[PDB]
Amino acid sequence: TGHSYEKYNNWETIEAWTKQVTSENPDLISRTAIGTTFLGNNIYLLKVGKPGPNKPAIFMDCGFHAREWISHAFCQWFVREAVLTYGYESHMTEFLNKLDFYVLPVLNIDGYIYTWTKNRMWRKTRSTNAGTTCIGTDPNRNFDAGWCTTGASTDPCDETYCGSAAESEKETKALADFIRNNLSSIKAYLTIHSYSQMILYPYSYDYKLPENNAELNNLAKAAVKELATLYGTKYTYGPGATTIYPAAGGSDDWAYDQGIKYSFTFELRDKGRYGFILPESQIQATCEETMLAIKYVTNYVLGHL
Ligand SMILES: N=C(N)Nc1ccc(Cl)c([C@@H](CS)C(=O)O)c1
Ligand SMILES: [Zn+2]
Repeated sequence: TGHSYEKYNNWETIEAWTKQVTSENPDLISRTAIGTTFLGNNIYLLKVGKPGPNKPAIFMDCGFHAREWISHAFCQWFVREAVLTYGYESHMTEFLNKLDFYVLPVLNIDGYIYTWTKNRMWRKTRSTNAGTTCIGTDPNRNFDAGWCTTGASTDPCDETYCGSAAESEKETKALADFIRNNLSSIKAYLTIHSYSQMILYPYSYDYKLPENNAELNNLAKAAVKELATLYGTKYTYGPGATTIYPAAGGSDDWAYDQGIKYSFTFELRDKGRYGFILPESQIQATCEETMLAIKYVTNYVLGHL
């Protein structure tokens, strides 16, 4: 149960960590719960930044999908990085002074616990579905963005099940609610996933392109270029629909349609050699290079407020 930044941590440890890291940095972090999961776990949210009046914000979540362990690891890495370098590294110092980072460590807590106890490859939530033994909804197919029109299954037995309705899951309803309640400050939305090594932006529910797609393409291009500087890791980027494939009900498209102009889905290491079972030996190299892209994007957004 002891926490480590170079190891995958179970929920009990991550929860204890959210409490301790907040206790150790009261001037930089405040913890809050934005909802409760289907099984009663608390969906924590860390507000990282120097407190001040009416600051803009960047929202970043991890752990949408249970099996994507590197995602959960990154949110934790990001927070230590933030508090450890504030006051010493100019860029991070300026970010924390000017804006707040809303870090959601693990969204799909129930599914994450399940990967630790019964099925390492679980993806969905763990809610029950009427008229069947099949469990869970794909949280990334449960948002009100062309809900369940494509790339999503209507069968609860499938891994991409869209749900009984948009925001049917307490997790996604809690996330949508928080965001809806803070639209005035949230300038960018970053949702962390694995694996594939990619940076995607809207849209996925449709082949139509976002108004600022050229700006988003330049941004994604610059960010993957910055990420490659550390270890040479190659990322690709583009609109979801054409780069990956059409998939409705994603949070990146939803957030964008709420007015959040900078919205990205990150696909972390690797390309498939280890896939979802990325070795703990790769946690630091992955989080470090990923830090470069996130910080690049943060500086861009700040310069365009
Ligand atoms: N709205 C979307 N479908 N966004 C989106 C973009 C790229 C990728 Cl890789 C995904 C994956 C993440 S596992 C997924 O949820 O299937 C979703
Ligand atoms: Zn995912």
